[PDB]
Amino acid sequence: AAKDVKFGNDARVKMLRGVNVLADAVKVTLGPKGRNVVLDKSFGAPTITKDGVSVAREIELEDKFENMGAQMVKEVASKANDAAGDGTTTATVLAQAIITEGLKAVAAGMNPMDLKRGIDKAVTAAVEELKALSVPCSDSKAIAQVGTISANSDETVGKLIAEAMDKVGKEGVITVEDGTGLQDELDVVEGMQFDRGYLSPYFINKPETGAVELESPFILLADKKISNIREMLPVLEAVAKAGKPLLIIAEDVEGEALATLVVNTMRGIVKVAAVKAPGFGDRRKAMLQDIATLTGGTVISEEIGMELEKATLEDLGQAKRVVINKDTTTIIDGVGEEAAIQGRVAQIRQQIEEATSDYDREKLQERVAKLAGGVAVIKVGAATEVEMKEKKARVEDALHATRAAVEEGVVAGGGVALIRVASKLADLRGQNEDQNVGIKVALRAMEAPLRQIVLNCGEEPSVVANTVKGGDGNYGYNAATEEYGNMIDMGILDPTKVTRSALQYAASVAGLMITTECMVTDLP
Amino acid sequence: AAKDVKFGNDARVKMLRGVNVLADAVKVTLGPKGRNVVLDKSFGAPTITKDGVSVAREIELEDKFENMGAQMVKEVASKANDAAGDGTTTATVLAQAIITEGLKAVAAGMNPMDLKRGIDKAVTAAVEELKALSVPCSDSKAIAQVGTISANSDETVGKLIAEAMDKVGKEGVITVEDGTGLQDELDVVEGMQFDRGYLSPYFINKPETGAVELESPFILLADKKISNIREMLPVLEAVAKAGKPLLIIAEDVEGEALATLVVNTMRGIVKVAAVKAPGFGDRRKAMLQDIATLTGGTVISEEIGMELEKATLEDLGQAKRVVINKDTTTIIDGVGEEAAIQGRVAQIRQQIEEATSDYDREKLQERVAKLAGGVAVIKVGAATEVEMKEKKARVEDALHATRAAVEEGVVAGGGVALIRVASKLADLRGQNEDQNVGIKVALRAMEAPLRQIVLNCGEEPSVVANTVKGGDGNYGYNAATEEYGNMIDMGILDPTKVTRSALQYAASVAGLMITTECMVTDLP
Amino acid sequence: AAKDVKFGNDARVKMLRGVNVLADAVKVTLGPKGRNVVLDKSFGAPTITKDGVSVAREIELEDKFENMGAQMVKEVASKANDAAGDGTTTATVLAQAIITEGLKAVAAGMNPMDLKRGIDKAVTAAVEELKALSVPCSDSKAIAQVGTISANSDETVGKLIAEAMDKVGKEGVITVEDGTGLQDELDVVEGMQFDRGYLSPYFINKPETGAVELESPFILLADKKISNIREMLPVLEAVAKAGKPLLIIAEDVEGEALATLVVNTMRGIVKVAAVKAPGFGDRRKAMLQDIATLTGGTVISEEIGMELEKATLEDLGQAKRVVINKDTTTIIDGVGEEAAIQGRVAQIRQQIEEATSDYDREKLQERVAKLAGGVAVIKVGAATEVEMKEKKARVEDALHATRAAVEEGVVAGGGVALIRVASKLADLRGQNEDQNVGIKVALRAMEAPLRQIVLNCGEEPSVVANTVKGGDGNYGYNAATEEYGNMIDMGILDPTKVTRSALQYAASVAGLMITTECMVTDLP
Ligand SMILES: Nc1ncnc2c1ncn2[C@@H]1O[C@H](COP(=O)(O)OP(=O)(O)OP(=O)(O)O)[C@@H](O)[C@H]1O
Ligand SMILES: Nc1ncnc2c1ncn2[C@@H]1O[C@H](COP(=O)(O)OP(=O)(O)OP(=O)(O)O)[C@@H](O)[C@H]1O
Ligand SMILES: Nc1ncnc2c1ncn2[C@@H]1O[C@H](COP(=O)(O)OP(=O)(O)OP(=O)(O)O)[C@@H](O)[C@H]1O
Ligand SMILES: [K+]
Ligand SMILES: [K+]
Ligand SMILES: [K+]
Ligand SMILES: [Mg+2]
Ligand SMILES: [Mg+2]
Ligand SMILES: [Mg+2]
Repeated sequence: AAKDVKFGNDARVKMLRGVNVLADAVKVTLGPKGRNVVLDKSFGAPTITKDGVSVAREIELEDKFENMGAQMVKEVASKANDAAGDGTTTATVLAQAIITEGLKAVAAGMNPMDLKRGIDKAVTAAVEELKALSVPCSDSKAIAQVGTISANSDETVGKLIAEAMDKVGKEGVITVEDGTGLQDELDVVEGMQFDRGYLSPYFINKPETGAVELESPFILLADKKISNIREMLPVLEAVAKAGKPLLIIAEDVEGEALATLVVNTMRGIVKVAAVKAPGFGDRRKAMLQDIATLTGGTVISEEIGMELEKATLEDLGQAKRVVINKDTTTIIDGVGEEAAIQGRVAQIRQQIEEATSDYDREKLQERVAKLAGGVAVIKVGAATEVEMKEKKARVEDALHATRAAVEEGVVAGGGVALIRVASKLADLRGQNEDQNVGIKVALRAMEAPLRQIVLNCGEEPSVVANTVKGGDGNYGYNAATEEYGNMIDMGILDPTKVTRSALQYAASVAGLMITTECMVTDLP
Repeated sequence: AAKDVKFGNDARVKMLRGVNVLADAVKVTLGPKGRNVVLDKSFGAPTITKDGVSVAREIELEDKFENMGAQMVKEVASKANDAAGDGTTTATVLAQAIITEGLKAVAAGMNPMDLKRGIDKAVTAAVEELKALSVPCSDSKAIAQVGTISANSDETVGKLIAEAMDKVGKEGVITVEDGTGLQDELDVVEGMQFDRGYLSPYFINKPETGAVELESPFILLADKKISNIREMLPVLEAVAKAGKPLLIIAEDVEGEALATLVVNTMRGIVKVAAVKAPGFGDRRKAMLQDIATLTGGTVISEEIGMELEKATLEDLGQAKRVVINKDTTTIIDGVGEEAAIQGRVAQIRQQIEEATSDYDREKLQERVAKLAGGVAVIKVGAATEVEMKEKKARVEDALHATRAAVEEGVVAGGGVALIRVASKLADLRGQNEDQNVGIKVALRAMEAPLRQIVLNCGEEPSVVANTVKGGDGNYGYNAATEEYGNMIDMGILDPTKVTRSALQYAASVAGLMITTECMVTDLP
Repeated sequence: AAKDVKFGNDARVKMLRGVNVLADAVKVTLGPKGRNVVLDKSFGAPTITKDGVSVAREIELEDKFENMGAQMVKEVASKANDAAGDGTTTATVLAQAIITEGLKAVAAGMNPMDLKRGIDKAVTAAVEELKALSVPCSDSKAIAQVGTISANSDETVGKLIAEAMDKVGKEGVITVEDGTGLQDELDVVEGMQFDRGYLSPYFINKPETGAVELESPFILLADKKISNIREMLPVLEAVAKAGKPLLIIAEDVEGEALATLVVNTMRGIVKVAAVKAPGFGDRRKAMLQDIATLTGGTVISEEIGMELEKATLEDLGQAKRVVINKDTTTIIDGVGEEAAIQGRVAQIRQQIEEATSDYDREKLQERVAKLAGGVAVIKVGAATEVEMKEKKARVEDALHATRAAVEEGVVAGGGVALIRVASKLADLRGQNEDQNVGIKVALRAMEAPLRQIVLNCGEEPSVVANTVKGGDGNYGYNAATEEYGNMIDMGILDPTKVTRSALQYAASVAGLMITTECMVTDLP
């Protein structure tokens, strides 16, 4: 279609105005005294959120050039959310400050490319300084503090996330889901448990609980669908001779084979239960091999070479306990070699490193959590769905922040880390004066998060920023209590990964944005 | 016509928005780093001004409630200009700050009447504290500093005004008018000189200069129009017998009498000049009596009792020198009793105290300046008419500020005096908590002038305000040099009358404005 | 009415856009290769002009803020036209360059007041440097060159103006009026000649020419209206006894006195002519006294003291020749004392110095030209009225430029003088860096006239400006021939007053304009 074209100051002013609209919508949420934003939904009730990425995503402007600026700056929050799952508001505030100061420098006649180069150099040095300033976050107290800060000073969320991390260890997988009550609950499942119930309700050994309970049972892992009993007959004879129970994880058991297994279960000759193999094609075999390694057994398939008829007792896996319910099956203390389990876990880790998808890598992380460590589910407790959504967003932010803190350490919160980093970079210089001004605007923008936090408290950002800059180390401003002190001591910890990602993404987008001389958009 | 009626928060928000429009237009001019405002004129070129009263006068808003707020707050600048001729921008900034904080308090549910009472109490205490803090401004250096500060750091204007004040003394009258050259000129006329030229060009004793020059002449003061020579004949005979020149200040000389005076002037029998009596009905007699007192003579009139025929040499006044030009007549060193001159000056001062009009009181002040002291005219030098208007406005501001400083003393400039006064009133309390909040909002608004001055410099108002508050006495912030120091030492002096008037008028208007619950205006 | 208020960058951009509209309309006329502008007239034919003041006056913009900028910058051209009668386009180009560079500096964050101070300091130093660089323009060749350059390389206009200046001398008065033919004519009248014809056609001594010619006649100067012959009778008897002719310059001769003068003229007893006294009340007496001084006579009036009855031959004036036509009367070689004539001329010069009106001062300048020197009229020759208007404007520009060159000297034309002055001011510095930038923008704007002259030629302004700057002295660029050389040698002379006035007025308006932060205008 026909295009509206704007140049120089007018285009830059409109882009800055759109950026300011989005950033003003987002910055009101920053900090302990940050407020909430209501986002209208065409289908459903409005959403109340403190997450700056949601606010940024909902922002779209009528003016095409202002909307261009808003959409360009929305990428900062989107990338911060995709990478660190937190710091999106800080990223947006940083991007807005960089854009404002860089456009001021451009209006002063300096070369925008050199300003962008100076910003990039300052941010690279800043990332190095943040890495130097980061301290490890390994104790449960620090993890709880990080979760509490990320959950908007919600101590319960931080304590729950720290407890979940302790229960599931380093290799465990933690997810957040909706709850039914008003209180947040933590459900931790250890060892292996897959969402595959019994193939027949008649298998239930314990009627009062409706769950098959097998003590020290054999494990028959079949990678092929089973419909007849001829293939499985010798295994059943061997199991009955042994006298121990049997659990058959198969692709599908149905028809005559299921029926005769049921009759044999009541007749007491063999206490046998059958469950479906978890997963689907090209992934079900992986879980079957994982269960075989955990239980010290072997998978029966056409591709591997042997058939179910020739399966023996040594072929079958071994486990201390097995519990089957209507939906899930749990194998407790599988009798398998620890070295093989560790090797398979390392192989899955290597595939995760080779993985290029978030969903896939999460699936193999869950597989690792089943093989070693545990799986935790945090059920968010709330009275209404709007409160559920807000609290779940905060809990997800806290979970992401705790993971980032465990991975890359922690720094002083409340924008103090960026203050200290910018103070450490006062002597940084570029190739020319324009690059020096770019470095200076990056350093000044590094103070924007603390200033916005203070402004959201109703205090004077300049006075508090000067007081924090006059301090050293982890000295800073507790905005919740409006008091100065050591941010590590008061538990205001920011994940180093979150701060670094916010700075990097804001810098990239804003440095590209300050170099713009012409905008081309659709005519109104 | 039909009326739009608004209540409570909506009306107050619209009023505050209009106030903010006017105050934002006006505050950009505040301080040494204040900028200029262009005001469009329907007939003529646009006017560039730094005077906040002009900007406030030009402001009128489309929205009727916003316009109501703007018009109400315009009264602050108008009253400051009418009273002190300076501080209108400071008055407007103070009024805006009081309105903003008082509306914040009203939105918090406190009684607006009690807030207004607290504001009034705080401002009364503030005026008392300003009176206590004021130091006399009598030396020429302090007067020049006040004029320089009021003229936007124009040292030449301050020095010129100090020189004019020194030349014309305490009782002299100084006016400002347009000039012809590019430089500001000072024209000081001492003793008595009235804008009445000779009644005939033939009276000129000195053709090379075109001015009658009479050395030790007699003075004939006639309060009646003269057309014949019979009434004036014996006076002419006595003057010719004496041999000294004669100057006739009359209501009007014309016809035969003027002709025979002309012939006698060339014939050398009597060197006589005739001029019109300055002023008009009920005021010309006053100037005639003033000249009679100065020259030790008597006025001839029908009402007093004697006629011109019976006038003698003792009736005539005496002066050392008389110079008549085409437009003005000057009497130098009139031979009159000093005690009578002082008594007449005191009588005119008493009438000035009894006077209730600015134009009238200025007229008798000019009469006093003719009788004693001098009259100074400052011709503003500029290249163009727009520059002439701007510089003349600045020079008028400096003249008003110097007069106010002479009258009521000086305090630290740059909003420092209000800072110190507000600090001295921290313990002030009202009858109830709402009055205490009113006192607090008045004290906080007292910091608005310094904060706006700093903001106009591009610096951080909060940091500089805190630094100034941490100081004591005349410690403050030179915004021109952006350095801290003693404002009296650096010559940043504010007239105490100007600061007090700004505070009082802002307080009155803003305290009345924060009490408004309903607005009634015309429908759009 | 309701007001539209704009702030900062938006207001400044609109003001600059309006300034650019006016300056783009005006700059196309600059220089020898400047084109013409057509200005529409509501009543009458369109006007084709090269004068930048006319173009600036006709400019008015729909957008109120753009119109504000245009009206403000129009003052530069108006003031240059009022002061020097030339250089209005140069003044406008200078003002536009200063505004553009100063707004660039303001957008860079420097203090506009300090930029204005730096501009003013640079322009004061520039005026001093122009005074130093100026050389006197006294020879007829230089005057003709100045007139030719000012008349857009019209050699005939320059030669005619030089001839008029030579004929009327220093004290003569030159005016420009419409002609009847296609060629420019010069009519020079020496001695005294006033536009007052004979009071009766019967006075004509020479019927073939219709003009009274009196050889060595007496001069009777009467300041009163004459209607009877009794008052004038003894003068007539004395004149008839002497036998020489008589010319009566009177307020009015009519009725019986005129009739008997007519009869006596034909009867040959006395060859007498009567003319009306030139001028009106309070000015006719001045011309009568001038004629009396020139002819060595005395004016008869009631105020002076003597009557027409007592007038004698010695009272009457004397002249060598008198020529009366239907409209004008000329007195050739009046027999009067040279010292008295010089004294009266000096007195009129003193009144001119005391005069404060252009029309009045021109009237007394014409009186001086009648008393001493001569009066020249340049009748502009053109085929049509549009060509007449254009050529008359050019001739008026040339006359003003020649007067300015005679008064204050000449400098190198084509913007070279401003180039050299700016080069001489490279070391000039202000109090702070912002004042230094103001000085720099003034110096850069000093190159705008030459650059615009070159651009109007279709050449590269930057290359030619660099070449001229690389030269020294009067080296520069002849744009008419597009060749480099000595501008004085090629006759491209600019009056120093014109260049200085253009720079000063442009500087004042533009320095005030760059300090503007807010504009208030009427809503659309
Ligand atoms: N009590 C506190 N005192 C000072 N700063 C605090 C306090 N609590 C949290 N902060 C700071 O507030 C910031 C976190 O604010 P917030 O969670 O609103 O935004 P975010 O992390 O940038 O983004 P998101 O909207 O994605 O959660 C961090 O810089 C953190 O250090
Ligand atoms: N160099 C300076 N440093 C600090 N403050 C200064 C300086 N020069 C002037 N001021 C302050 O600026 C104020 C005067 O500013 P300005 O003249 O713009 O406004 P005003 O007096 O309120 O009103 P008006 O518009 O009627 O002149 C005073 O408070 C004065 O003390
Ligand atoms: N042949 C030439 N070569 C170079 N410069 C020239 C030449 N002739 C004239 N100029 C220059 O052109 C300028 C005069 O141009 P112009 O008459 O169009 O404008 P102006 O004097 O600024 O204003 P106005 O419109 O009032 O006449 C002067 O600077 C003069 O020196
Ligand atoms: K947030
Ligand atoms: K002001
Ligand atoms: K021109
Ligand atoms: Mg967060
Ligand atoms: Mg002032
Ligand atoms: Mg010209």
